[PDB]
Amino acid sequence: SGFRKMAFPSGKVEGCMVQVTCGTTTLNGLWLDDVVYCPRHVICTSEDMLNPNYEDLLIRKSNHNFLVQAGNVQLRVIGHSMQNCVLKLKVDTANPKTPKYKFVRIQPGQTFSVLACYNGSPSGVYQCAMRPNFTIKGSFLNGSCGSVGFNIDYDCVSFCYMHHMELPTGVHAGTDLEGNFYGPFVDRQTAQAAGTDTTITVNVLAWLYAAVINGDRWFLNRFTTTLNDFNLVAMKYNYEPLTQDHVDILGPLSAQTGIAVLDMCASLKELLQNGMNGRTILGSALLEDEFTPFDVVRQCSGVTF
Amino acid sequence: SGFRKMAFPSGKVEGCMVQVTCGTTTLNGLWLDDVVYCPRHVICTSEDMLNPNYEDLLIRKSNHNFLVQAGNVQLRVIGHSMQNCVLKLKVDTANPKTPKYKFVRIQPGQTFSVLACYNGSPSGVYQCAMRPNFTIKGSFLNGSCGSVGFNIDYDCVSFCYMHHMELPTGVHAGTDLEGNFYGPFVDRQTAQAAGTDTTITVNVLAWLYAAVINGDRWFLNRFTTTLNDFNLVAMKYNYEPLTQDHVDILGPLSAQTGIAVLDMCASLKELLQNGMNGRTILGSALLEDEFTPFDVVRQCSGVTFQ
Ligand SMILES: *O=C(*)(*)(*)(C1(*)(*)(*)=C(*)(*)N(*)(*)=C(*)(*)C(*)(*)(*)(Br*)=C1(*)*)N1(*)(*)(*)C(*)(*)[C@@](*)(*)N(*)(*)(C(*)(*)(C2(*)(*)=[C@@](*)(*)[C]=[C@](*)(*)C(*)=C2*)C2(*)(*)(*)=C(*)C(*)=C(*)(*)(Cl*)[C@](*)(*)=[C@]2(*)*)[C](*)[C@@]1(*)*
Ligand SMILES: *O=C(*)(*)(*)(C1(*)(*)(*)=C(*)(*)N(*)(*)=C(*)(*)C(*)(*)(*)(Br*)=C1(*)*)N1(*)(*)(*)C(*)(*)[C@](*)(*)N(*)(*)(C(*)(*)(C2(*)(*)=[C@](*)(*)[C@@](*)(*)=C(*)(*)(*)[C@@](*)(*)=[C@]2(*)*)C2(*)(*)(*)=C(*)(*)[C@@](*)(*)=C(Cl*)C(*)=C2*)[C@@](*)(*)[C@@]1(*)*
Repeated sequence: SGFRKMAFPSGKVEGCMVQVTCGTTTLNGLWLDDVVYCPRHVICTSEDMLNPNYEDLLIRKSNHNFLVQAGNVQLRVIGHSMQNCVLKLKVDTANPKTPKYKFVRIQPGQTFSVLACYNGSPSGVYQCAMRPNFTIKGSFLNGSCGSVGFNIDYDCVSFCYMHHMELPTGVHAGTDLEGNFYGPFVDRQTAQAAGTDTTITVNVLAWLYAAVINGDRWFLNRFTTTLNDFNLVAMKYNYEPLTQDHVDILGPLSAQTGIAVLDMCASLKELLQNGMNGRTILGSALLEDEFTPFDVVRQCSGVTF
Repeated sequence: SGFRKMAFPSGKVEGCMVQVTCGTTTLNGLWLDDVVYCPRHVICTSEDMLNPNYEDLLIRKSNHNFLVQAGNVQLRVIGHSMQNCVLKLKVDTANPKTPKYKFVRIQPGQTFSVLACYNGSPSGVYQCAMRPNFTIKGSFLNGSCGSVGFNIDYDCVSFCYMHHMELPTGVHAGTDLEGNFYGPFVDRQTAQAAGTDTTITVNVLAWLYAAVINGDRWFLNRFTTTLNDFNLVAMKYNYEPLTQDHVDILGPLSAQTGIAVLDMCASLKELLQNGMNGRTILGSALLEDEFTPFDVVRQCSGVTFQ
């Protein structure tokens, strides 16, 4: 037993991370087959970022203006191109450790593992969720751009995020691996800001189910609630309303624990109205909302990769 | 910015995980050079586990009683021996994916990454801290024995934990890779339980520094204190004592915030004596003690402070 914020094994992704240098700027890139992907602002100087013309900036670059290092090995760049907000560098060597992979655009509420990298070298791995306001609450310092986020779907690495910048309020913005931003953000210096965030209700309920599975159930009560009555309480605490799709997604966890979903909702409602009374749930002194129902089943059943 | 519980990348350790089978039992082993390490209770039966004579049980077993599988490859066992509570199986093949490594024994308060494995294959990776009562609070299911904990420094893996069992309160017990149990737990069926735990003071201070760096500053007061006075407070509230070495290790965090270490101690003292008044710190309604000073420096200092 036990339940932890668990990242995917990162080995398959570590073998893909390289260092990309253009001018004075060094960041991270993703080496798959004979292409290296990285944020296109690597070609900008601090002056360009106020109002860049990326096409014009890229026409002035040559292949030899890009220095790509896989560990200590220099990779010869032989072509460069733009796709949306991503730069694609074609190299003369196919990554021999390219895993089975695909590129996926995820939705708010879905989780993934982030491999935080600096200078092409992986430093740490942690779980994140795509927030309702299309940001992520990660941990990133200068030099982290190009760090990627991913899931493992059976035998396939599903890349879903590449880091591009931190917004002034401390949250992080990036693109899918097609180069399109999540949310309304742009890779230039403007007056952009994230909208107000909300708590992912269905994920909190899944984590409460995880607690019951692992023998932590002090928060269960004898009350009932309707869906409509729960949602009015939820919306007052800046939780997102629970839809019938959300209720259905929690079916399997409800069946395994024997706790009806609306009975869990009545327990959550009292946690919101009265606090946790100095108690923890699964070691946490807060209501965790970055486990999906699928994350719970994956961890509690010991799926391997 | 941002502050998250972060594990080390697991790849160097994934390439070392194998499946070990003895009789009807299957668990995980660690394959380094030509040796496989795993918990010695793999040789036991349910009845043995009441009063196991491991020396006699090991003599009974022969090399061919152990099946070791690395992916789809069977490794031939050519010798076996015991070191404390770990079994060492000599195999006829050295692991080609052996990283640079060492075996280390950690102290309470130190953190490490755990790669939870089943049947020789990885499920996921998360961070753990050695509690003062020599347990850890992990995520381990049936079949997880032999999963290892580790730290990585540049290219060197320091293995510090091997998983052996779960205790009655849902916490976890294991050994270092020399087979020496953390704490007084034993690999036999016994009415054992984790003692009362305490809070790791230097880690709480590291975490309060991380909060300040990430803009959560309401708990800071105008007071200072001394190491001696603060340790009287720590003792009353079931906190570990704080040493001068701890003060030195917190230096980089004091420099990035401009808050002296003993000034932070006085702010923690006020939280312990007066409570948090329902406020959160980094989202948490209770003080967190599973981040070391090194863990916070790794996420917050960058090139500016060392
Ligand atoms: O480094 C970095 C970072 C990330 N994350 C977090 C942090 Br604290 C930091 N980065 C890099 C830089 N960027 C910028 C630039 C770019 C290029 C050039 C110059 C500058 C930006 C980006 C994007 C936008 Cl939209 C703006 C700005 C930042 C991030
Ligand atoms: O699997 C397992 C586990 C781990 N962790 C968590 C869980 Br839920 C589960 N395991 C295996 C088994 N074991 C036992 C013991 C140990 C130590 C002490 C006592 C008991 C056994 C072993 C061997 C035999 Cl033959 C039987 C039993 C636990 C852990």
